[PDB]
Amino acid sequence: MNTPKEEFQDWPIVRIAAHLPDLIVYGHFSPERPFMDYFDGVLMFVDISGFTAMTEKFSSAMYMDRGAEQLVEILNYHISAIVEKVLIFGGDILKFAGDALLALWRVERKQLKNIITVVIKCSLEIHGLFETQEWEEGLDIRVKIGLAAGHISMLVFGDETHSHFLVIGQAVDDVRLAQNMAQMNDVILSPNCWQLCDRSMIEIESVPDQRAVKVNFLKPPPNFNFDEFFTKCTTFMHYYPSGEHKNLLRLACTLKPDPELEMSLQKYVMESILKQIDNKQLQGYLSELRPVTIVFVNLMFEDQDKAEEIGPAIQDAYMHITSVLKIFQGQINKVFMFDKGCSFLCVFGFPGEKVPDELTHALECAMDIFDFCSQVHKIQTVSIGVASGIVFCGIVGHTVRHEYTVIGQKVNLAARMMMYYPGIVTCDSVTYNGSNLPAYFFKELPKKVMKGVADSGPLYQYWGRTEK
Ligand SMILES: Cc1n[nH]cc1-c1ccc(F)cc1
Ligand SMILES: [Cl-]
Repeated sequence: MNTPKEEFQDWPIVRIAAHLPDLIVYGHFSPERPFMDYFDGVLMFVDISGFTAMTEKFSSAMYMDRGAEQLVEILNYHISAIVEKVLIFGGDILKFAGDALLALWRVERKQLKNIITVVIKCSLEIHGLFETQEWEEGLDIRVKIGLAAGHISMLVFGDETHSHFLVIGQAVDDVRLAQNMAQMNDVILSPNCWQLCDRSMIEIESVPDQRAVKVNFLKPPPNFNFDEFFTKCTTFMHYYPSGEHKNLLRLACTLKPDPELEMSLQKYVMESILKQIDNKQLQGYLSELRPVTIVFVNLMFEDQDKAEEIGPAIQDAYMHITSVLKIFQGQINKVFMFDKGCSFLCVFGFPGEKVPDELTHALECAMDIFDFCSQVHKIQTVSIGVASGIVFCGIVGHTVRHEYTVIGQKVNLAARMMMYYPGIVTCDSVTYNGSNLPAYFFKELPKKVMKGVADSGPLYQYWGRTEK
């Protein structure tokens, strides 16, 4: 009797699972919104820092109308190799944001020390991928890595149709601080990561005026064998592909159809992505250089450390944000923590979602979100940056682990505006000029020097309809 091999694994549920971490795929949590959960882990924040001198160059006549296609191809080539490294070393990629990603090794406290060693080896191996690498004949392309460790809270919020999750807490804020101390080729350890790590393994140098450390070397003891040590470490990794599935990058590739699980997983994924997953849209339709308006919403909390307070506040803000965005077919593309503030990357004019007067509407939506969230219990400050122009849209990452993302100078500008101009709604010159709304709706702002942005152009506050 024949025994044909190679099981089917290309189900819709498996395609949806590529867009999600194991944290969600295998999460099995309660129906309530918000849901909060508490654990320990190691975080890795990887930034690709060459990928700016190419995005706006991919929008040039050089690329002959295939700018977005060439951009996503070369980015995915490089990001895919980082993803395979994280997955093989047992990490869970939480989220992609442009040419950057956050990964998690979740583990019980007693295993943090050994898991840190695994995450350090992974990090140096990621740097090794880029040792003699270039984008074009002249531009290097290297990464910066921040590592943090300790207590981590997960927040899941949303409504009956949409879900979003966030990691929160001091380790999360730590990994961002560690990452932006990093220079090209660095691995920076947060102060608590350094306090928790196996110091007999790792040669460090001090970071001036910082308690965070830079890794110089991983110098193993005489009888140390990384492969055997890694094997011992997989004992504590719930979902590490093993045995029969030792050849897979993710246990999620083995997901079987399950209507209840699929209903729950699809809530995290945009409808245009689901349409492609269902073979009802061309697989390449979402890769594009596209004019859009970014509405970047930051919420700062009265107690920035009180996870139990911030959960309901984010839930309340989200409930109103989603209802305002729906009206103009605007989308939440990402949510993440930024200076212990909750940030919503909102996008107007996505594929099949472009509607006229996009600019007037992004501004009125921003103000609507601003007025409501300002009155949300425990929200201390609302800040909104609005910028409009050509941005890259596309699915970024590896075949087994990828997310739809936006990349471009206007994305970074809206993010810098909400941080540098807190407590107000700001917009760039494109939005101001193209709103045609009368000038007295705006206030022209002092020019601030903003990290990463070279000549923002004139910036404005959206003052609104009245003097009050
Ligand atoms: C999210 C995201 N997707 N693409 C770019 C970003 C980003 C995130 C934070 C930030 F400060 C500036 C840009
Ligand atoms: Cl997050």
